[PDB]
Amino acid sequence: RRALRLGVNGLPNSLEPVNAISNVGPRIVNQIFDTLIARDFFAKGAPGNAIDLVPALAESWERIDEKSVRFKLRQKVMFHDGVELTADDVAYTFSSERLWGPEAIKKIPLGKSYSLDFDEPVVEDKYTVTLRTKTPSYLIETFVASWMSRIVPKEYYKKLGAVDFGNKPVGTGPYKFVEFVAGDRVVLEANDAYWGPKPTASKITYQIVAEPATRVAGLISGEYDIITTLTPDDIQLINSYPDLETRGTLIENFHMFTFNMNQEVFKDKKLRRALALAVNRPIMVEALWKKQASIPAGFNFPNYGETFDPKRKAMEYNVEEAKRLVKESGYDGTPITYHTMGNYYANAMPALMMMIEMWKQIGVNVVMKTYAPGSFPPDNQTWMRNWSNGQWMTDAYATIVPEFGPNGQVQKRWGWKAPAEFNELCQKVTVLPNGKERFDAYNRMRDIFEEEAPAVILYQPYDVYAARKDVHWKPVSFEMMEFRNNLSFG
Ligand SMILES: CC(C)OP(=O)(O)O[C@@H]1[C@@H](O)[C@@H](O)CO[C@H]1O
Repeated sequence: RRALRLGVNGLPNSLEPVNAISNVGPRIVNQIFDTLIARDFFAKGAPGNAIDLVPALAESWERIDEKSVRFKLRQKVMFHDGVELTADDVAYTFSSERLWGPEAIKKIPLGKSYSLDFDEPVVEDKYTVTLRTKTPSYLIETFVASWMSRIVPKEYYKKLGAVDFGNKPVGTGPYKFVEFVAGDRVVLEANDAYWGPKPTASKITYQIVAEPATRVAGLISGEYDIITTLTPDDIQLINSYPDLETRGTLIENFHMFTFNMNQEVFKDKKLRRALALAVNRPIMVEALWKKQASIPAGFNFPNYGETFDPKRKAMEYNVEEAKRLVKESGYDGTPITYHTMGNYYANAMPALMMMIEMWKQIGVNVVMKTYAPGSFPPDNQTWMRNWSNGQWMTDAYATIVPEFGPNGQVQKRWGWKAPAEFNELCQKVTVLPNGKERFDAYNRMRDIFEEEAPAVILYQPYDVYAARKDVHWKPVSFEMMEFRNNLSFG
């Protein structure tokens, strides 16, 4: 077997699966760990976008009532160190101690904010575990299939603690941990004791190449088998090589810009709305995305299933209203900083360049401020910044409620004073089953989100990868890389 060489845009701060939730972490943690339920993106000849949920660590499951799901676990599944996976490891993964409890905030900072209203799991036997919520939740199944639910070994994790575990991870996944050199690489090796489809690569290296041009030239040399986070502008050149090709897809993620609402200038919605209303998304999608990216009609995505609104109108573009809103606001022409980690996000810097020009035209002077990976400045030194949200549920709950909800980081850390109505509907949607009331509540939340502008949705990026033709791997409609039955050589 060949050793897989990946030229990536970035690396996560940790390999602890919840702390690895980013654009850069899932592509690694998906190799080290498994979930109870997994998604088959390639079901029924789909091009890496199938919504099909299949058994993984749980061979079967059954919803008992409105707040509990019993899982029958796959037997004799071994962790990388030889310890057998039991219901105890599953219970610990979803425990108050490790995940959603008050003390857990020091280990997994976003654990509670991203979790459901969990109640302590129930271990029925060695291979039977019931996951439960304190209040009704029809989201247990989707949460279990998500990036929040990768199963950790209880004894090893507790022995090391969350911080040391994130630097020496042990999972059940197809690839085991070899090395993690921060700001350089993550090396993994084949787990030949894997319960599922056998690893096809002997080794996997995720090498940071922050500059996309250095990344492209890296594949042409070729120092890499696959390179990530490209732009549709890189397409024609890579494809001009007979042994190289681009591989891309629209992913279940949106790019955005957001605000530090603790800053005087961003406390009121006026300037935030003015900046939102001047964003010309169709020109950005032509100039930088060559029609490949997509513009959602608000905080509304097809993956939401029953909570997606297909009748919803597009987000407003109104330069004249934006101009008036700048005039009415307290803003005085003082340069506003916009923080970006270079091109961590595809087209981050070219996108900002276009917006600075759009904003200059409405009377807002915006300045780019670059920061190195891991060198993000203190919160009060930042005003505007770019971000992305992976839509991780087959439901509208994620990410409006975990990110923008009353217990979320946009309101708590970033100072968004959300209207009472918004927070009230967030509570109803978490608890209500699907229906007219729930559908309408999500639509009213979407209306408040656009009126308030705590963040401004830009587009669903078209995720562009490039690879050696002799490396057979197909992208998935999510911000991760899948190698299970989706990696071979020659
Ligand atoms: C830099 C990082 C933490 O942000 P990123 O856009 O890579 O990851 C987000 C994550 O913060 C969370 O909002 C869920 O979606 C991810 O894309």
